Amino acid sequence: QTCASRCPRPCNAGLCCSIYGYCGSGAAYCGAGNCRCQCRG
Repeated sequence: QTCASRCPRPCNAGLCCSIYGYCGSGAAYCGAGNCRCQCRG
């Protein structure tokens, strides 16, 4: 709901922020274009 607001470190290590407005993993959340933050590492 406010991940982008807590960027570039909205969540902890291991998870990535999805443009949809939610953290997660894999490509769905940490994919090229489908990630708002935590895409580089």
